[PDB]
Order: sequence, then structure tokens, then C-alpha cells
Amino acid sequence: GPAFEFAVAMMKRNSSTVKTEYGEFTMLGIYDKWAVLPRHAKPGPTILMNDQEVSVLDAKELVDKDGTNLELTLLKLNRNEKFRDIRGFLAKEEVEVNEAVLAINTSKFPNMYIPVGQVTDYGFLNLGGTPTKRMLMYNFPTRAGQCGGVLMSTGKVLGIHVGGNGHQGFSAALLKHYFN
Repeated sequence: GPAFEFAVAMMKRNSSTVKTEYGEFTMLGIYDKWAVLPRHAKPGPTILMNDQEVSVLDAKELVDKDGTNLELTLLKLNRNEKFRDIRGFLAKEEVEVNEAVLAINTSKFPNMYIPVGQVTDYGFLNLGGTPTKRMLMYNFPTRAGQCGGVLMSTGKVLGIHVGGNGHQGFSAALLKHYFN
């Protein structure tokens, strides 16, 4: 039900596909010139966004207070076009929901909309040797690789998909306080 329509509305205006040396990723524009990618995308000063080149003015790999990884890279795009401001839709705290949608939007998985259901706070994972905090889990009984993605419920952007293991998938929590 309503998570889907919400997801689509967000992806329609604020999602893009980004290609770096480490693959192809859903990116999520948040406000102004600021977007979020998974940290493992490792964007350089020029990204490919919808297969065109875009200059990156500033990058921020997020860590918590302890400098523990959060697996999110904020990037500031050299564009005059502003993203629709979806800061008001980001999770403030509450990140365990019964009905979530994962939305992947890449050149390989265009407009993929999965009802993943219940979202559980995991906390720590070891992502490729890096301790990472504020991880979310959900059932995702399939492939997909590191394609990014946007985890959403009705009225709330929850997370950025960092991958899965054939049964579960995982998101980095995308908190309101990250953007101011």
C-alpha cells in the first residue's frame, strides 16, 4: 500500500544513477546541491550522473562522534539546479517500521520497487573490514550487489541500501540531523 506511492514520488524527482570506478549506484538528492551515495561508491571529483559528467564541489564521508563509519557519502554538485528539499521526510530517530519499500534506480535495475516489509535496527556491521554503525536490516531474498537504493516507508526516507547476502539486505540510516 502507501509506501510505494511515497517511494515513487521521492524517486521521481530526487533519485539518479551514478557510475564510479566501484560500480553503479542509486544516488539520492536531499536539498540544494547536496546528494547522498553509499560510501563504497568512492566518488571522485567528477561523477557520472544519468551517464553525463558532473563536477563534485565538496565531499563528506560521514562518521559518528567516535569517528566510527556510517557508510554514507554526502556530495555537493556543481549544478544551478536545486534538488527538491526532502530533509523534512528523513528519519528523525524512528527507524523500525513494519512496511518498507526498497527503491533501486540504476541503468541495470531501473525503477525497481521491492516491498521488503519489516525493518530492524542492526547497529554494527563489518562492511568489507570497516566497523559501521546505525545499520538497518530487511528481508531481501535475492542478489543485487552494490546498486545503492532508497529504503522508505510512508512519509519517511529511512536509509541507503549498502547491499545484501542473498537473504537480507542492509541500509545505512539516513538521519535528519546529518544535513543540519
